Amino acid sequence: MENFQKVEKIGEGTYGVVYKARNKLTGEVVALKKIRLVPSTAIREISLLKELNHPNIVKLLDVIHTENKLYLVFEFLHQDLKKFMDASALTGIPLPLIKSYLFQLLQGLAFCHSHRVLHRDLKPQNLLINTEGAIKLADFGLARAFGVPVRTYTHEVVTLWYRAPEILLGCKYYSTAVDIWSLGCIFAEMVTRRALFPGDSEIDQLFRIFRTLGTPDEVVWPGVTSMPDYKPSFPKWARQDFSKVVPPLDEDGRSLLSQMLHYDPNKRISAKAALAHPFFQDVTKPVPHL
Ligand SMILES: NS(=O)(=O)c1ccc(Nc2nc(OCC3CCCCC3)c3nc[nH]c3n2)cc1
Repeated sequence: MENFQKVEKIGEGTYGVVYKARNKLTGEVVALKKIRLVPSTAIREISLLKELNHPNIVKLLDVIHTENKLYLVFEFLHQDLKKFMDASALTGIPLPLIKSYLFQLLQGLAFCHSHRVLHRDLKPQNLLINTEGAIKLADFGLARAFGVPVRTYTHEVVTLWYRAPEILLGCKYYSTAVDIWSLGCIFAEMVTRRALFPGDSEIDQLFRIFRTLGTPDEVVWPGVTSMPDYKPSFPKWARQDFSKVVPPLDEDGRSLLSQMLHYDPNKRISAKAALAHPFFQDVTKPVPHL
């Protein structure tokens, strides 16, 4: 990484620092991830990402491995969904844009998911935007690759806000639907301008889900009561109408979000099926101002 000149700290990820950086030889502008430990499977895992190429997936440019330290070099985008959400909070993000972004992330998930790759940690901060109206997923596949801790190397708390219930209930094996749950929460959040489930511990996170969606049981979620962290003592909350959860959203939109938020990971709509949902009948791609 003597072939890069650091330009600035873009932020602390799970895995370490991400820098905006400039290739001193090639002139190219990049994001550089330092990864904190390296280990064999991780290198093989990274190296499959190199080939997982999609317009809605931030490109993995190169993997550099020297002096036992690890660096990931990605295409660079100029803004993330959060700063855009902040920027645009007085009036909210126009619904046509919300729809465009949802549709492109869905296209993204459909791609990775059909190759078996999960994100496992989607959030406004890894959703990245550009001036041409594109939105792209960042850090695909890095969770299986490295692991996830509680505190980042900088003991910033990793957020729970987008985590799927089956994860919090301790299922050791999850599928792609965990990303659908996350994207669902991010959708609601775009629509309303406030995180759907801002939990600040695992039980607070689980109990906020429960309060909005009803405490899961064997009727809505076969098999639920016998998952590791399920306690028959959970307070027994009633399910709220979605007209109340995401008010301004129209029917096709409340209908999609619903199926992305199904309790049973098995019944949860896949990316592929979401893409075909009536909500996208009128989908376009506007340019965000920026
Ligand atoms: N706050 S912000 O709007 O000022 C802004 C944000 C991100 C970027 N650019 C950018 N950022 C990344 O990681 C940001 C990421 C670090 C790890 C966890 C989530 C946050 C990238 N990873 C690949 N490519 C990347 N490109 C430009 C401006």
